[PDB]
Amino acid sequence: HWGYGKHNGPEHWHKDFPIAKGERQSPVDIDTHTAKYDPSLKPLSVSYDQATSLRILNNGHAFNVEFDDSQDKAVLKGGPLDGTYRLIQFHFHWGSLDGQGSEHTVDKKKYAAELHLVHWNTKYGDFGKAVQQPDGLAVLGIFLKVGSAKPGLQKVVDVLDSIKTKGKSADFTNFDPRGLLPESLDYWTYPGSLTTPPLLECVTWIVLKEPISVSSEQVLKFRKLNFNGEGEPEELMVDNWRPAQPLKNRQIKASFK
Ligand SMILES: COc1ccc(N(C(=O)CCl)[C@H](C(=O)NCCc2ccc(S(N)(=O)=O)cc2)c2cccs2)cc1Cl
Ligand SMILES: [Zn+2]
Repeated sequence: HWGYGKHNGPEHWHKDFPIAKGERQSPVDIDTHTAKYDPSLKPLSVSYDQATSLRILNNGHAFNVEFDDSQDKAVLKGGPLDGTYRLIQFHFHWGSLDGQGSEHTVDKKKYAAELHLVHWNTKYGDFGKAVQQPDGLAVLGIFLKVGSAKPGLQKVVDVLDSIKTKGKSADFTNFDPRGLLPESLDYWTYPGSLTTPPLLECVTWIVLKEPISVSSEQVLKFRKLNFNGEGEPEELMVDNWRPAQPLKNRQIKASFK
């Protein structure tokens, strides 16, 4: 099955998922001198005060922090979006070394990691229906650079020992995702895809300009996770990122001058 190795990594995915070579694939390079300020973009609304986290799961690719999405409790609205998008999960992509790990790049710069807060359009009723629509998902992407610790990340770091291997989960209640955001909500936006199989072209991407800082100790703990199951040979969960895909007939819009 698919992964990030030499034998099952991003250059192989097109054989099982031919949309890998499609017209609106993600991630992409954000060329800051080509992206155009769009004064018609509305302010982004991130409403996470009633977020109900549930669980954290090692899925063999990354780890997901899952939320209750049965009501409008943590939602993303405004910006380029029409309607209301419910938070279902967040996860990260990261590298083996601090000079790689992000999926999006900025003027070809790679960040140490990238956080994806995944939301689905409530007009489609559930997540499985939303991924079949061109406007089904909105993913908020936040870059991570290594520097000072991110206090709001530490509860995540401290449970990773308990979900080391594929298929392990742990209770993860009362986690506040607001602690993962930078100060500014300035962003770039473009139409794209899931960055993993099944690579469906269902995402409005919203990528924040301001990175968050995390500590060397925090990212080191990400890199101690395993892709393998318990009782299988250890393979460190590192370099779980897809590289930049062709932009094709797409415009990246900036929310800021
Ligand atoms: C609250 O209820 C839940 C929350 C999550 C789940 N899911 C899980 O896999 C369990 Cl963690 C999945 C899930 O989160 N799949 C992710 C597919 C995806 C790939 C890539 C990207 S990227 N890199 O941002 O482009 C985003 C999204 C699913 C959601 C619905 C059915 S299966 C399940 C429940 Cl019912
Ligand atoms: Zn992702």
